[PDB]
Amino acid sequence: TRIKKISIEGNIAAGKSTFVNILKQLSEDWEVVPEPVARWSNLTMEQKNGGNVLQMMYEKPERWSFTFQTYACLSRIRAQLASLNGKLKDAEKPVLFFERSVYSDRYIFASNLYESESMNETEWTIYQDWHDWMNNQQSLELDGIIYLQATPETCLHRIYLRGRNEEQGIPLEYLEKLHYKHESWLLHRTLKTNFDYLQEVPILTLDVNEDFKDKYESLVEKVKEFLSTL
Amino acid sequence: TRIKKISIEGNIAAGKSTFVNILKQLSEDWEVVPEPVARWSNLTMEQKNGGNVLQMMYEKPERWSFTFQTYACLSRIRAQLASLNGKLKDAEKPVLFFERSVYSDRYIFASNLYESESMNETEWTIYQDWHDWMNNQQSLELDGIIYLQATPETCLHRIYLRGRNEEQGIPLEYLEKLHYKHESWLLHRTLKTNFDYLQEVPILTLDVNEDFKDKYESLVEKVKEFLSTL
Ligand SMILES: CCCN(c1nc(-c2nccc(N)n2)cs1)c1cc(-c2ccc(CCN3CCN(C)CC3)cc2)ccc1C
Ligand SMILES: CCCN(c1nc(-c2nccc(N)n2)cs1)c1cc(-c2ccc(CCN3CCN(C)CC3)cc2)ccc1C
Ligand SMILES: O=c1ccn([C@@H]2O[C@H](COP(=O)(O)OP(=O)(O)O)[C@@H](O)[C@H]2O)c(=O)[nH]1
Ligand SMILES: O=c1ccn([C@@H]2O[C@H](COP(=O)(O)OP(=O)(O)O)[C@@H](O)[C@H]2O)c(=O)[nH]1
Ligand code: NA
Ligand code: NA
Repeated sequence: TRIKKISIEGNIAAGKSTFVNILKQLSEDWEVVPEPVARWSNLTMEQKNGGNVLQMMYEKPERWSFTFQTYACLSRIRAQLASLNGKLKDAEKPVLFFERSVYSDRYIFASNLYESESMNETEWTIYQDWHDWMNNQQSLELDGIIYLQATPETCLHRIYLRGRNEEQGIPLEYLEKLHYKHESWLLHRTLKTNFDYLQEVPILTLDVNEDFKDKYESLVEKVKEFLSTL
Repeated sequence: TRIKKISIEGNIAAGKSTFVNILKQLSEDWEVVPEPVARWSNLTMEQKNGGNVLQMMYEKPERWSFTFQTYACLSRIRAQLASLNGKLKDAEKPVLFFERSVYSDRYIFASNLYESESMNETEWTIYQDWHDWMNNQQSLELDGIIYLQATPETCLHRIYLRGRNEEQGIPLEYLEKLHYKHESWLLHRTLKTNFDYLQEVPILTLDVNEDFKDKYESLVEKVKEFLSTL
């Protein structure tokens, strides 16, 4: 049929990869596009570039933020378009779940890096110009967003559970800032973007503070109800 | 009709902008796309970004080369596509002359900046990946290339004639390196690219060592003969 495109949004270690890997197993009509940055954070040219860029980012964010953000967003568009053109062609009710979106790339991450002075004004204006044009040159437009809403403290604890060495230094204050941006964008809907259609996109907010790995049936029921409304 | 796409290639100050501004005046069926970098080197957001990036490049090329090259190539694709979709719709024999191409961006300039250590391997691999994908995601494929072939010494003298303050320090050695790349790509056809069709694209080589501003009729005759073969 026509593939429904749903973005899964949320803070670092809210449980997006966990949730998407749950969903993919529940229907042959359901496919997922993992976030390139998540895959880099685990042989391919993108993975080699991504692992180098991430390591350089941790060392010197004010040098590498523009390069990282442009490659993360390119990598995501390529991966989303490949799934959209590759998969679900025999499906009766096709749904593609994106682990985050080109909108979180710009309005959460790249925006935060500009706000932290890791990009200068020229880098940030080049990035927005690049993004505005790269997304118009639509096929990836979202039918819905699922917001996995967790407290900064939950996400800090989940960084600890996941155990990536590079992340154990990330402080609660950073997660608080990303949390505020997600709340402004997806709960209050106060954050202005350059994609008018986003103000009209339905949003499902799921509280994921309680562990769901062995107990996700209520969350998935909410997803199936939300999907039926689209 | 179908618009013929012709790239004008050549070293710094070979006379490309001069030649393109001559051609545009000779036919209502002929239009030109000036190089964004050339326009930055003279109020628009691109011009402000471009003027900042160029100035930063002269100060610290090993910091800004990746950012510059990505924005120069994006800016060119946008400008070429805008002309291709905007212009020549009532023309009987439409021709769009590009001041350089996405191929000179990568195989002349970005390649030289990698060779000079102004981009590291990751920057250069990200750039080529970005380029390979950004050009496939064809509408800008060239029908022909016109190579304005000038000696490094001619180009050094023409930098002097043009008088841009920032360029008066550019040394003959740099122009010699760019000259060699153009000769390898467009005369010897030894330079390998990732665009198979380029090996088959017709090339017209014009010697522009002699001043042509008041005496260009033989050059244009060669252009009209070349166009009739396409
Ligand atoms: C898991 C997070 C990875 N991540 C990013 N991830 C992204 C992204 N992810 C997915 C899609 C996308 N488009 N971007 C951007 S940055 C990331 C974050 C940092 C970083 C930035 C700031 C702080 C604050 C520390 N200071 C603040 C001053 N205080 C006085 C002391 C404490 C700490 C660490 C560094 C490197 C990377 C790589
Ligand atoms: C008119 C040229 C502008 N240009 C470029 N233009 C481009 C481009 N143009 C058009 C499309 C495109 N994609 N790229 C790339 S760099 C440019 C060139 C330089 C530059 C690089 C190297 C040297 C060598 C000097 N040293 C070498 C060591 N020796 C011991 C002493 C002498 C001197 C100057 C700096 C900034 C810019 C901006
Ligand atoms: O209900 C949950 C959700 C996540 N996690 C753990 O929290 C960490 C972060 O989850 P994930 O990678 O899914 O977070 P994302 O960054 O993808 O949002 C991982 O170690 C998960 O196994 C958990 O224990 N219970
Ligand atoms: O036959 C010519 C061609 C060019 N020029 C001058 O050479 C300089 C560089 O020309 P242009 O800007 O066209 O070079 P491009 O960088 O565009 O190849 C300018 O001052 C031109 O006016 C000239 O005097 N005679
Ligand atoms: Na599935
Ligand atoms: Na004309």
